[PDB]
Amino acid sequence: EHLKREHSLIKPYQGVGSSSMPLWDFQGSTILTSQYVRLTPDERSKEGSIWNHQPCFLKDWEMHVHFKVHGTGKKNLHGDGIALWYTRDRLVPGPVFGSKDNFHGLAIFLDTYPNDETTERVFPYISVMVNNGSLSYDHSKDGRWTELAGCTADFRNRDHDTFLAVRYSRGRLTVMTDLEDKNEWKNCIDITGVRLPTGYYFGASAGTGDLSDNHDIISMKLFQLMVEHTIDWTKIEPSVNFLKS
Ligand SMILES: [Ca+2]
Ligand SMILES: [Cl-]
Ligand SMILES: [Cl-]
Ligand SMILES: [Cl-]
Ligand SMILES: [Cl-]
Ligand SMILES: [Cl-]
Ligand SMILES: [Cl-]
Repeated sequence: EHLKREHSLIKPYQGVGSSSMPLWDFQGSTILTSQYVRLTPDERSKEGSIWNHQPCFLKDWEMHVHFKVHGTGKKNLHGDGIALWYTRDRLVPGPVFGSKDNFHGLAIFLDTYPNDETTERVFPYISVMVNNGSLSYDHSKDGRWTELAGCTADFRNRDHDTFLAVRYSRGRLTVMTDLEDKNEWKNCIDITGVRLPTGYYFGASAGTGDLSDNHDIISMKLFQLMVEHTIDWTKIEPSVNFLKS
């Protein structure tokens, strides 16, 4: 296998009911059960996260997340969503799906609720953001101003398992979904020129406001990609290069 166990969360969770080294720190509203990590309960005004206990120095990787978002809210009344992170800092709660704003690195947002009254998107909506510390995620507008790419995605209250994959290698960032019980990865996002350093932390977070949902992480499995390279990679500033019009 090219599984990197130390950057993964897999049942039975390491160090849970044992003297073993835990591989994750659990923060905020997060609660830990034998069959899932629940970042937030279906309760209002919650912020919870899980952060890999050590930084990841892989240059080429692919993270598979088995998650579940589910709740009893009537009509459209649920929120806020989950964020997956590969960032400089860790463990700090905030308004960005339970984690700090003005972050450094990569976010993948699984946004369940249209905060934006004049949105032109259909929700839930998965998108990516790359940040150098300067940008704020505008939650009130579902991050309209800072979205690199995204896709609509039906992932709440499904009768079968839902998964997400995030692959990063040689500047190419690909997000794929498996939401329709097809045992297939469907493309959501595929962009190039994404610059990220090594030495950042994997984490996941969720938040709730006046609207809520259960936001569960079942597993996160990080794979090392065997990719050739021919620079101090820890000093790369998070950024994106853009093909000219
Ligand atoms: Ca939203
Ligand atoms: Cl684990
Ligand atoms: Cl509540
Ligand atoms: Cl924004
Ligand atoms: Cl929905
Ligand atoms: Cl379904
Ligand atoms: Cl899908």
